Amino acid sequence: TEFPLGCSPNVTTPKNGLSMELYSYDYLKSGSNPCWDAAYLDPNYPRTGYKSHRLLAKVENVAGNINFYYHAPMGCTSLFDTLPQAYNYRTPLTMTNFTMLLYGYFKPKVTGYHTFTISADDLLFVNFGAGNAFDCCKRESSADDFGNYQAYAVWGSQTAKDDLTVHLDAGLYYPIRIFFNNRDNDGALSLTLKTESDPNPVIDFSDYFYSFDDTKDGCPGLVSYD
Ligand SMILES: CC(=O)N[C@@H]1[C@@H](O[C@@H]2O[C@H](CO)[C@H](O)[C@H](O)[C@H]2O)[C@@H](O)[C@@H](CO)O[C@H]1O
Ligand SMILES: [Ca+2]
Repeated sequence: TEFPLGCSPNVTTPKNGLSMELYSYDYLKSGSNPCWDAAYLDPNYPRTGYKSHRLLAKVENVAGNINFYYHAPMGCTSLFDTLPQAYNYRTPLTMTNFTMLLYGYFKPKVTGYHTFTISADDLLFVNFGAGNAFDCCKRESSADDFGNYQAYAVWGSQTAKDDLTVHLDAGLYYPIRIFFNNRDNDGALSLTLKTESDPNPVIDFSDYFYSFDDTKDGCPGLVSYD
């Protein structure tokens, strides 16, 4: 989907940042082999499965540089540390093993081709565009209905990095859904953006992430090129 669908909320003053939900990702019993839970690889773990784990927090206004690398002191051990400031979540959590979901809308600054590059330990699955992530101003009623991943990265597999090159209009807000998991040990998340004119990758998404309330009618995009 080189031409993803965007949305036109036409809201007075849009809310900055994405929404985030954190969930437990416990280790297997302390004599299991391997030590980590393999659920994160089940096809429905990112859709239904994470809901069977403990909710840690629902957070709003996630904006900034969301990238991090966490070096675990040791493996097969649940250890506590903190996320970067952009996450709006200040208390220590199990950085060695956890599940994290982000959702909202991406707003381009400049119309044209955008390349989002991702890499992750252990997993990062990205949906992008109306329908694919969720429907315009109808997130709640389409929350679990996301399509094929527009990018996906799994540590240790023959696709440990991925990118997505899409033509975007600055006039639209694009549904986005980012699902992360760390199963054990080190954790890492990299999202960068490359546009055709700007020389270097963008890593600070402060001005690009937004949240909008759902509306009865929805808010389909009012820019189209057919
Ligand atoms: C493959 C494997 O299990 N490696 C062990 C380490 O755990 C993995 O580490 C990688 C990072 O290199 C990654 O984060 C993955 O999610 C982890 O499961 C770790 O357990 C280490 C113990 O000191 O030993 C490796 O065998
Ligand atoms: Ca890991």
